[PDB]
Amino acid sequence: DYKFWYTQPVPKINDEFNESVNEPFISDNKVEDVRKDEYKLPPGYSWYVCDVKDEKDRSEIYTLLTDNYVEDDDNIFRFNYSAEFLLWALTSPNYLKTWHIGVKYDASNKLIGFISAIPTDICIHKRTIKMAEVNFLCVHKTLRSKRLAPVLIKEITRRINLENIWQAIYTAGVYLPKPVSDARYYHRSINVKKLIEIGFSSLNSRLTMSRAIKLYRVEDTLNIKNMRLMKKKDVEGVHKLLGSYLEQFNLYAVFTKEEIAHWFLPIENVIYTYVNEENGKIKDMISFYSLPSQILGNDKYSTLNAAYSFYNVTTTATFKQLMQDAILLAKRNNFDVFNALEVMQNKSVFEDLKFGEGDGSLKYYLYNWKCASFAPAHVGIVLL
Ligand SMILES: CCCCCCCCCCCCCC(=O)SCCNC(=O)CCNC(=O)[C@H](O)C(C)(C)COP(=O)(O)OP(=O)(O)OC[C@H]1O[C@@H](n2cnc3c(N)ncnc32)[C@H](O)[C@@H]1OP(=O)(O)O
Ligand SMILES: Cc1nn(C)c(C)c1CCOc1cc(F)ccc1-c1ccc2n[nH]c(CN(C)C)c2c1
Ligand SMILES: [Cl-]
Ligand SMILES: [Mg+2]
Repeated sequence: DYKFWYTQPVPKINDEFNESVNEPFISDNKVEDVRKDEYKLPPGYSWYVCDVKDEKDRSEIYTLLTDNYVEDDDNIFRFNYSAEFLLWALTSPNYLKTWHIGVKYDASNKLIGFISAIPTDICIHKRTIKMAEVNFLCVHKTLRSKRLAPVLIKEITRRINLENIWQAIYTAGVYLPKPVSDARYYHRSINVKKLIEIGFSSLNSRLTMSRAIKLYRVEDTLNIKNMRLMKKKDVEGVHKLLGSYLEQFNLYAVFTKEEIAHWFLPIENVIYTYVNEENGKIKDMISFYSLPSQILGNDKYSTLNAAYSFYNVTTTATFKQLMQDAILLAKRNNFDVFNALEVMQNKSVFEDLKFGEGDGSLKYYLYNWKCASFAPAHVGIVLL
């Protein structure tokens, strides 16, 4: 029924717009009219403004997500974003602390719910709009299906609207009204044996354990020999290479130089960016972020270490050669699996690089924006 979502400025399930339509559902909004009162929570619960730069507040959000965030549909895995990752994801340029919103249970003083947004310029069908990127919506497992999530959504919407921002971008694995695009994810095994042992990958009469290990073996030599960790000096070149590449897509962030520095400069166990510099110019880049999943109820292993493809651009090799190098660099950094969506040019390399199709898809959404939907090869953004 989508009783909440149908009250919002998003498409109805049967809405379909042609390419001539690219505009808000509701225009001419006024900051002066935005509600100044916080949304009401159930008795015994309070809003809390989280300071993600404070280790202890950050640790509280970490605990909440570690125990209560996204699981696969089979409840095999739960994402385990690290505390340092959450710091990086939430403190990008021009972030607002007041868009990092917790809910505590007053009697215990414990965080039981969270939602966040960061500001970003988003180009949708060639029009650039200031938007909020919404992420990390979480309600404690003990409080599910009590209609807390709409309260968190309405509260962050209000706080974003105070900043004269009337559009947002968000992704989720669940189907809601109504995706602008839908991208399946794919997985390239690196540590075959571990993936077999936790039930992620499978063997058969033909594909024995030794044969599976041989199938996924990689040569420890880069196609692009000088591919190296990104440094501060490379910010301008990455901004140029990536900024120009992303313009071909129907949906992408318009990164400033400060944003390139934030989103790409390497942080161990968070974000890995490699570049190929020729003549002091950056001609190729690979990036992937670290997102482990807790393995629920495996005796031997507690964590699946997974690298997630982020942004990859080549001008001196084929895309297949570049992504082969990305897999090698993820292997060199101890990742068990390399995960990618069928966005950008990714799908074209999946068969040849031995990726397997996963069990689901990630849906991309816009809030308060009507436009034509499109195939995921036309998506040029990755949300964390
Ligand atoms: C201009 C600025 C605008 C800013 C805002 C832009 C919009 C941002 C939107 C948020 C983007 C988040 C991006 C991410 O972080 S995606 C990751 C979301 N997090 C998880 O999956 C973590 C594990 N699950 C949970 O913590 C809870 O199940 C959550 C909190 C997800 C729902 O709690 P609960 O299960 O206890 O349910 P309820 O009774 O309170 O609420 C039921 C209502 O909630 C709607 N629902 C359920 N899941 C989602 C979902 N993932 N996006 C949007 N809506 C969702 C659902 O359709 C129903 O509405 P309707 O079907 O009756 O209509
Ligand atoms: C492994 C694994 N562990 N878990 C917990 C899942 C869902 C998987 C399957 C692989 O999932 C993926 C694989 C990819 F290559 C890319 C994305 C996902 C994925 C799926 C569902 C999600 N819901 N919320 C987010 C977070 N963010 C984008 C809003 C999700 C991210
Ligand atoms: Cl209301
Ligand atoms: Mg609830």
